[PDB]
This record gives sequence, C-alpha cells and structure tokens, in this order.
Amino acid sequence: MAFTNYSSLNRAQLTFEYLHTNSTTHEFLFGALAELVDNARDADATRIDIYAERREDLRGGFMLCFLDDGAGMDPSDAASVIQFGKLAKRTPESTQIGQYGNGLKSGSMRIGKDFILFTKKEDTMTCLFLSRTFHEEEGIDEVIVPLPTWNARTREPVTDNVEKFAIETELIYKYSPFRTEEEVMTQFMKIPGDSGTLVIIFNLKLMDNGEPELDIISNPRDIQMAETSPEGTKPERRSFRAYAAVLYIDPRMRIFIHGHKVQTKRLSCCLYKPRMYKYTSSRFKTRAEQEVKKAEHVARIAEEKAREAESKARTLEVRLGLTRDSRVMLRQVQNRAITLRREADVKKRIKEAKQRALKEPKELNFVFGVNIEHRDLDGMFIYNCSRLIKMYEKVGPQLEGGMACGGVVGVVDVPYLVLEPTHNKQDFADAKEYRHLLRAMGEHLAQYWKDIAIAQRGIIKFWDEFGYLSANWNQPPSSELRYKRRRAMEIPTTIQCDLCLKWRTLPFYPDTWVCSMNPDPEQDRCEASEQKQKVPLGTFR
Amino acid sequence: MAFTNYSSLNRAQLTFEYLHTNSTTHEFLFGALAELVDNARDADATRIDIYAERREDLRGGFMLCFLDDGAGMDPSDAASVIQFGKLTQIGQYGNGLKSGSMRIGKDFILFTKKEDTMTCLFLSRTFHEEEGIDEVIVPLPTWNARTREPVTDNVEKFAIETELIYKYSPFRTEEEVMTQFMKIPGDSGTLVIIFNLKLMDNGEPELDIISNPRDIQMAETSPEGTKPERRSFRAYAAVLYIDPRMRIFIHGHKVQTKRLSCCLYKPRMYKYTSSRFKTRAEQEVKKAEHVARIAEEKAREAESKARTLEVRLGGDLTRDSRVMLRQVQNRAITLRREADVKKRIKEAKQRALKEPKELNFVFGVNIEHRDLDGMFIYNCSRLIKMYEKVGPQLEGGMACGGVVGVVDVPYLVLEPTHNKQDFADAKEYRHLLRAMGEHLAQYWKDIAIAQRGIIKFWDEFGYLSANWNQPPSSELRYKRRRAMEIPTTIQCDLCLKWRTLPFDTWVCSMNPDPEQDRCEASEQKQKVPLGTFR
Ligand SMILES: Nc1ncnc2c1ncn2[C@@H]1O[C@H](COP(=O)(O)OP(=O)(O)OP(=O)(O)O)[C@@H](O)[C@H]1O
Ligand SMILES: Nc1ncnc2c1ncn2[C@@H]1O[C@H](COP(=O)(O)OP(=O)(O)OP(=O)(O)O)[C@@H](O)[C@H]1O
Ligand SMILES: [Mg+2]
Ligand SMILES: [Mg+2]
Ligand SMILES: [Mg+2]
Ligand SMILES: [Zn+2]
Ligand SMILES: [Zn+2]
Repeated sequence: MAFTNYSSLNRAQLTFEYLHTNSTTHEFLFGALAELVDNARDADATRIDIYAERREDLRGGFMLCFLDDGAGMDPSDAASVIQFGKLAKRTPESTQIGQYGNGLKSGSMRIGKDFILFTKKEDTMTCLFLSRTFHEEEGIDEVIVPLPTWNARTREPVTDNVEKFAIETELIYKYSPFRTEEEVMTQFMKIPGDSGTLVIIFNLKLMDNGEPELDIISNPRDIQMAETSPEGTKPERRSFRAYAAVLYIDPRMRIFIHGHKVQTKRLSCCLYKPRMYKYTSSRFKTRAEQEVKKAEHVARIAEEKAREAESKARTLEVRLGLTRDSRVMLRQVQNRAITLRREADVKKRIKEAKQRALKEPKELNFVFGVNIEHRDLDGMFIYNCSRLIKMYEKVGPQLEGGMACGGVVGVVDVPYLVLEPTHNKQDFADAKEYRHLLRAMGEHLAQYWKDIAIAQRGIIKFWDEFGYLSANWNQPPSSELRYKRRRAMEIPTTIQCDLCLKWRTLPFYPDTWVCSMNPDPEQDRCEASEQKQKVPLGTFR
Repeated sequence: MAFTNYSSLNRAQLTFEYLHTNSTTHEFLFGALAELVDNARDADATRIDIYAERREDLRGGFMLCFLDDGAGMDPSDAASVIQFGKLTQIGQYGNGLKSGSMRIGKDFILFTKKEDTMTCLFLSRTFHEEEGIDEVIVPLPTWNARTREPVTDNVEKFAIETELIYKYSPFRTEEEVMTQFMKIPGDSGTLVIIFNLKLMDNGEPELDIISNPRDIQMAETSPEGTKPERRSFRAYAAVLYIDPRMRIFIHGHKVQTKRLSCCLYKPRMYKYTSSRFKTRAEQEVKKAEHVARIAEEKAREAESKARTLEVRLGGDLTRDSRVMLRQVQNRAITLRREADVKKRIKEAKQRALKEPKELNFVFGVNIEHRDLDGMFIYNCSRLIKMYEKVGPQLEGGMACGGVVGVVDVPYLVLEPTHNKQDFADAKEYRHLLRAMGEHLAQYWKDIAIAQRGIIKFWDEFGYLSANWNQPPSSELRYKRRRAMEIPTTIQCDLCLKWRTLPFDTWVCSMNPDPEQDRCEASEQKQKVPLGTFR
C-alpha cells in the first residue's frame, strides 16, 4: 500500500561498529545474560542450561553456553535473528518478553567478541555465526552473517546456492571454535530433542588484569562477577545463581548453572506475612481505553468500506441489467464486496475482544512481605510482563532514616500497557509514569506496615525475636538453632517438580525432586492439581 | 583485506521498529536533546539556537528546532548520518542523533549546508507507517547552495525524494524548503527539526514551553528534592560541558553556561593517580609498537630484496629487467614510508605515556544552594552523572553536606553507556566513586569548616531555617556575604573567551581589568589551588 516505487532510495544501514555501540547499553553485565534467558523462556523452554566449556585457546579461557529445549527455529526464523527490530505487522504477542528485536545482539556483544548459535526444528538445523573477529581481520564494515542449514535426519546441506553454502561454512571452520563439519555436528547433537537452541558466546571480555569479567572458578556451581563485594552489595548483583532465581515473577522454566539446578523462587513465597493490595491504575484504564478506541475506529472504517462495496455490487447488477467485459467487472465487484465484508467482520471481532477485556479490572497487584532472613535485602522488585526490571528499589517510608518499613520487600508485575522497558531492560522507558508507580507503591507500603502492626507490638522486639542480635543493620541474624527455626516456621518450603513443572509445598543447591517424593498425600503425584499460594488481600484508602 | 567474495552472504538489517527500540535508551528526556547539542558542539558551532515553532496541525502543537552555525555537512557526510555506528569529539557511537530524535518525536527533517551544497535528510516514521514500509528509507536530496539547482545523479530518485518531503514533512513546496535552508545564514550550519512530538496520556506534549517562555521544562510536577537540571533544560544545558564555548540560546534567550568549579566556595583540586589510566595507555602503546614492529620487518625484507636484485641484475639492464627492478624498488619505498608513519604513531603514544596518568578531582562548597550537592562526572567534557553522593555524603550527617565535586574522565579510563547517561564499565566507575569519596573527606578536612565550626559556617551565609532543603536568606547582607566568596566569571559574546571580573551581553572591553580588557588579550586559566591526599 505504497504510492510509488522506492527501490532507488537510500536505506539506513548497520555497520560493524554498531555491534559495540548497541552492547554499551548493558552496564549491568547480568542483564546481558538475562536477554538470552528471556529468549529461551519466550521459546517455551522447560529447561535452560547455562554452562562453561573450557577453551584455553579462546580469550577468557572458556565459552559461555546457553542450551534450551524450546521450540527452536526453522531457517527463516533463524534469518530473522539478525534483523535488528521486529516487524510492525507481526501478529501481537502481548505476553512474550521479546518485543524490541535486539536483546540477543546487545547482550551477546556485551559478553564476548563473537557468538555462534545452533538451532533445530523439525527436519532442519541451522547455524548462525556472528564473528567480530572475522570482520576485524578482513576489514568488513558491514555486518555479514553465515547462516547455513542442514537436514536434521540426513545431515545434507539445505541450500539453494552451493557456492554461498561453501563460503558460509568455510568462515565457520576458519573463525569459530569448531574447525570441521564433524565438530559442528557435535554441537547440533547437544540439542537432544526434536527442537531447541544452543547459543555459544566466546572470546569473552577481559578486565585490565587479563582475567575474564565472569568468574566461574571461585564457586564452580555459579557464575560470579569478578569484583570484590562491599558491605551493601546485593547477592543478585554478584551471583548469577541468585539473579536467575528471581528473574521471573512466575518461574516455570528450570534453570541450571554448570549442571546444577537453580532454586528459582516466587518472591512472595519467601517472605513473612505477605499481603496483596490491589491498586487501581488510571494509566492502565486510559491506555486500554485508547487501544479500544483505535480498534473501534479500525473496525468502523472497514465496515463503511464493506458497506459501500456491497451497495456498489447491488447497484452495478441493476445498472448492467450483459457483455463479456461486463461479466468480469461484475464478479470483481461482487468478490471484492465478499472480501471486504470478511475483513470488516474480523476487525469487528477484535474490537469486541478489546471491549470485553476493557471491563476487566485495571489493577496492579502490589504484594509486600517482610524479609526476615535478610532484613537488609529490602525494597521493591518491579517486574514487566513477568521479567524483573528493577530490584531493591526503596520507596515510601524506606526513603527516610528510620526503621519504618525496613526489611519489607515489595513485588509487582506491570503489563506492557502500563510501562515498557528501556533498551537494556534494566529501567522503564516512561520515567514520569514509573516515578508515579513508585510513589503509589510507597503509599501502599506504609499501609502494609500499619496492617501487620509490627509497631503495635514493638519494632525492635520484632527483630530480636528472629535473632538480630547485632546493632549493625546489615549483619545476618543469628544462626543458632532456636532462631533458625523461629524464622523457618514463618516461611513455607516450596519446590518444583522436575517432571511436570508444578510447584509444591513441603510440610517442613537442590537436587532432582519430583511430586511422588512429597510426603503430603494431597500433592504426592504429578496428576494432583497445583495449589495456588493464597496471598491474603489488604485494603488501602 | 577480504579472503573470498561475500556478496551472496546475509547482512544484518535495520527495520522500522528499531528506530523505536533505539530510542528507548533515553528514559531521561533531556539526554535525548543533549545528543543534538553534542553534535553541534562537535561541528565547531559557536552558537546553537533551540527553539519552538508553533504548528497546530502537528502532534504536540509545535516543532522543536536546533539551529547551529557549525561546519555543516556535505552530501556524503549527510548520507553517513544513516550509517548506524561510525567514525576529543563527543561523538563516537554513530547513533545519538537517531536515538535522541526518535525519543523526542515521531519524525525529523534536517537541513544542512556546506560550501556549495545544501542537503535535506528526512526521517519520517509517519511515512513508513502510512505506507507499510519495514525497511528504513530516507530521502536525501541535495541542491546547489548558490543556484538552487538539484545536484543529483538520478533525477527520478530526486523527484521521489522531494515528493515525499512535500507530502509528509512540515514543508509542502520547494519554496517552503528553501525558506528553511535560508535560516542557516552563514556559509555552513545545520537545522534539525523534530516534529509530531510525543504526548502524555492527557494529550499534552512531554516538553512544556509555556510555563516559562524562555525555557523547555519537563511537563511534570516537581517534588522538592527535584534537581533543576532534571526539570529545566536551561539549567541542564548550562552544565552540560565542563568547558563550555559554544553559546546556547533557548527561544532566543542566552543560557548562562558555566564551569561548575568557578561557582563554588573554596574550590580545591586533588590529583588522583589512576592505575586504570596508566594500564590502558601502556596497552595502547604495546599495540602501536607491535604494529610498527611488523611494518618494519616487512619494509626491511622488501628493501633487502631490492638491494639483492640490484646486485644480481648487475650490468644487464634489459627493458624487462629494468621494469621488474623498479617494481621491487618502489614496493620497498612504499613499505618503508608505511613503516615510518607507524613508527611515528608509536613514538607519539610513547611520549603521551610519560604524561601524568591522573584524574583531577575538584571540590567546592555550594554556598548558594547547599542541598544541590554531590559529584558531577564528565567524560571527555560531556556531563554523564550529576548529583552523585560519595564518601561521607552517603551517611546521615552534615559532613560534606553542600560539597560539589567535579571530574573530567578521558575515554581511555571510562566510556559511556548507549544513552550517555551512565558509564559502560560499572566496576571501574564504582572504583572511581570510592576514590572520589576518599578525596572528598580530605577536602573537608582541608577547608577546616570545624575551625569555624559547621553550624556557624552555614549561619554566616544565611541558612536561618532548620530544614536542610530551604534556600538561604534573601536579605541583602546575606546575599552579599555569599556573593563575596564566588568570583565572577563571564564569557565574551564576541570572541568566546572566558574572563574573570574583579567584582545578558558582555564583551571583553567592558572588563575593568587592564590585562583582560580586549578580545585579543590571552585567556587566563582557572588557578584552582592544589590539595594533597594523605
Ligand atoms: N533461544 C531461542 N529460541 C528460539 N528462538 C530464539 C532464541 N533466541 C532468539 N530467538 C529468536 O531470535 C529473535 C531475536 O531475538 P532477540 O532477543 O534479538 O529479539 P527479541 O527476543 O525479539 O526482542 P528483545 O529485543 O525484546 O529481546 C527472537 O525474536 C526469536 O525469534
Ligand atoms: N549539527 C551537526 N553538524 C554537523 N554534523 C552533524 C550534525 N549532527 C550530526 N552530524 C553528523 O552526523 C553524524 C551522525 O551523528 P550521531 O549523533 O548519530 O553520531 P555521532 O555523533 O557520530 O556519535 P554519537 O552516537 O556518539 O553521538 C555525526 O558523526 C556527524 O558527522
Ligand atoms: Mg529477546
Ligand atoms: Mg524443544
Ligand atoms: Mg552525536
Ligand atoms: Zn510432578
Ligand atoms: Zn572578547
């Protein structure tokens, strides 16, 4: 639906140095790794393994590997990986984390110089190779990407251009970690199901002392930041095991680091006296109303177009009363009426669906609870379409010098209609609306504090009871048995089944666990339905 | 240096939606505007005008215009604007104009002039949306600056480009477009016009140009720890560069740009030896010396082959022998001049290595506005972080309250994030903040505000109120007590030099100091006294 032909006009293009520019969005390095985790989750993976493969010959001494059992990609899906940005016409997927068409490129190029991706779907498997080493060595200022595909059952090349295929694979054997077709096939065989994806980042960034930024040696079950950790340093900012555990508000996909299961968690299940407050969001309501007004305008224009075409069809029949050209013209009008009518009806259905959703409550659910195990790890955790964006954000009374609201963790999941993330997915694009949300969360936090009445009974004695002997607000509570049990009694023990993925409670560095290991006879089989945490409801003004 | 032919291989491409993705880097809206100001400064502009043009037919009701008298762009410079990624300039990422403009508005049109050309670059998301275009297609017509004839190798392309501009831009005819080019009055300069500005949910633009007609303010209520630089573009623009030269005007009214170190009580400078600075300079040298080493071995082999072939050919001198001898001899000549040029770069890096590898921390007391304190961190002169609390300021206390710190960090030590509002290397940035905090404690000991002591210090400058946030008294005796402590620095509107006065538009000849009394008098540098750490 364009006016002329634009084939001679200038196109904006990506140059090699833009790969670096894009990567500078990630000052928080774990946020780069999170992009690749998000992609596995969006592909409906039930499991992602993040692990190191030692390679003394590559910068940093290892390759960082992300292996998922998700849906994988066919060859055209794989070619769209290097499209920066997505397609505006794409069918809307409101619940996918991926919307910007950029995360894998920004994140991978923060972490290392090069990456190679292997993916399989149905009867194809495709390699995508992004080698900044190649571009530097050969003076390439474009961004050129080998993208060979093989048949997954026979291993024959699938290519319309055998010369292109030869050049692509030769680049891979020259510059990648894998020097032969056999070595490449070995990587494809690490995806053991019918589908999945393996992303390998290599030639990792080094600090000035020549050591990698990512330390996989100090704790061989973890990926840690290679930096000293001061007094108020949050575990999620130094330990990827800790960060990955809270990356999603509703974890289902299982996460393993170096082969060792991460205990993912629902933050609201780890806190003392969790309570939920429903916040009526005027922004949520106004934006839903605008999305409706737009759908109803789009259905309105399509209906007038269908109504005119049907009217013309009828009138043209009367006017024609019946020659050979006239016949053709009559069915071109009659069918055009038919197709506009079905177009108008489909847009009317979308309008109606948005109208139905408009009547649903336009609320954000703020959940608060007291972090009795780690009183200094407090503040708000703000998720956006289930993905963690801000952590440990102080609001309300926590912004004062005081013990008021000290220890309180808040959690909220914000839909895209209310806020969208910044380019690095570590902040919100609409700062004005985000600051509004934080003030609203602060007012509800104050109410939560009144509601649990810690101060009625008295705030210092509350903390004494859980074993905070020390006068320094940041030391952990006592580890002696009486205080451990006092704290543990308040926090249910939850665990995820490795087979069916349901979340279970037990009645008083995890290994394999399945439902039939539970001594509770009501949850002791994978077929037993999942029980929901019933977080009690509080009320505010 | 390409091995085989790569023309059939896939290229990464930019799609229309990427323009939006890229723009989401700017959560701080003024940091999007700063990208365009940075581009004028880098183009050696002596002036930028940022102003609104009312247009009730366009979204937000006005267009935001950036007009500079810098070096402008020839047609190939203009075309490289849409080559994403690029290259003591601020500009290094090849992105800022695109990320910033697309944060502010849906569309932009840029007009630029250099020598005998003038070029229009039109980025219309309206066009792409209306016509379902998923690539990023950019009209780029050029005219001759003197005759106004099109300069184009393809008149059909030129007709389509201009028709797009007349259809989708604010300017519907060639005459209207020429009127914009005529707003660039010198031989060179650039006019960037952002339009169809983003709206808030209430239908109003994010940028408020009404409340103060001499400013561009954020259209949001300001709580009262809210820093002026985060709601007033006039405030932000004044401190955007550590060494302002370019004059900045908003809606025709001059911004009083300033050097923060000149606005503070008892400024002192501490030299901080940076091991990061030294290690990175040493690595940049090791690299240059490897590059010159390889080139020299290549030149030495080629020269040796040239000499040996001369003695081997001896007296022969057939035509065939002569020509092939010169081929070898000239090849030696070229490699030798290549090797010599790399040896010169190596030497230059070696010389720079011996310069001190220091960051200069400057601290002073903000006696006019005690609550506007903390560190201002500049990166190659460009403000990155403001009001960052360090050292004793991170406690509850009056210790180091009111102290502003300033440091300019070279690219070798830190580079900025994608939005130029943070530092890409968080580990080294945190290290820098700790170092600044330690020096801040020393500065506090050094000015000995406890010899006075601290409450009596503040009450002498008129902080009568008990609340730390309220301004000091406005009564005349306290105004003069504060002003007496801050020397007066002022920029000449004609020659752009910075002057100190011994005491709107101002010029050098208005200075009563006989040594700085003429635009031709040499510029005097800040003499900040030096303190020492431990
Ligand atoms: N592990 C994976 N499994 C399946 N598909 C993947 C995987 N990783 C990437 N992709 C595909 O590659 C595309 C590009 O990924 P990328 O992260 O760059 O952008 P995105 O996920 O669409 O958006 P965002 O920028 O918001 O992350 C995805 O849209 C998806 O189609
Ligand atoms: N006002 C201007 N005057 C002259 N040249 C300009 C102007 N604005 C932009 N340019 C040119 O357009 C190019 C692209 O600008 P852009 O801001 O996108 O990237 P950059 O300044 O190279 O790097 P950065 O992304 O760090 O800002 C610049 O390199 C410069 O050559
Ligand atoms: Mg993604
Ligand atoms: Mg699968
Ligand atoms: Mg720029
Ligand atoms: Zn189960
Ligand atoms: Zn002068």
